[PDB]
Amino acid sequence: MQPWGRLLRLGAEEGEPHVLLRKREWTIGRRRGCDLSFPSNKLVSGDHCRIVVDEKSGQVTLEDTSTSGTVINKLKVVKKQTCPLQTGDVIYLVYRKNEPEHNVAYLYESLSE
Amino acid sequence: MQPWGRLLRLGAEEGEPHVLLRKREWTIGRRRGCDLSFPSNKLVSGDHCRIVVDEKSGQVTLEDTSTSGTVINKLKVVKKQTCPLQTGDVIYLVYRKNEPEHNVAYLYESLSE
Repeated sequence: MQPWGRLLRLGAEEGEPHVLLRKREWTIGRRRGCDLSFPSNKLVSGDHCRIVVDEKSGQVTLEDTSTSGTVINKLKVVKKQTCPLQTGDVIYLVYRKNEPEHNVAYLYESLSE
Repeated sequence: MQPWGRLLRLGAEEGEPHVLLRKREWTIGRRRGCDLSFPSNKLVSGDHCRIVVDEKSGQVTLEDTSTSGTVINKLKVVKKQTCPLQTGDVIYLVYRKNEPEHNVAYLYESLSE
């Protein structure tokens, strides 16, 4: 299969090693048989999560199979629907991928927790 | 009602003005009657989105009622379920609010689009 994605350790430069995702079901965990494992990290489950690519649509999905869970930083597009808000979130009333100068954004913070 | 939240323009210091959310249904748009309006911005709908607070549970929600839509930066916790992935997302295998030194994270990037 041809390379559909990759992982880079947060904060790494370009001259740093990256992880090539060349399968359909990439496993991550503490166990030895995982494609990406961390044998000495107890905060990571034996089978923590897997990243899968849809053969036809090309949609990539992550499935958590752990005790703790997995956290993802996303840029959710809300169109004519609902979405929960949480302290620390940032709301973009205007978001232009090609004209970032036009971005209009506000950080949301709760006055409780 | 007592202040449940607030908005701060992205990048502002602490000495900058913020928006106090003291209602139940805060409206944002281009129209004049919106609680927060941008009369001269054509990339913003007359009634773009509203932020609402659940009286009992305290859950805050944003509802988009626009032509374009609204973008939100979130930190989604995935536990024993599914979640779509997209270029630019960051995956935290380990995420400790109090011990950030233990964070284990990887930036995900697609090799297509």
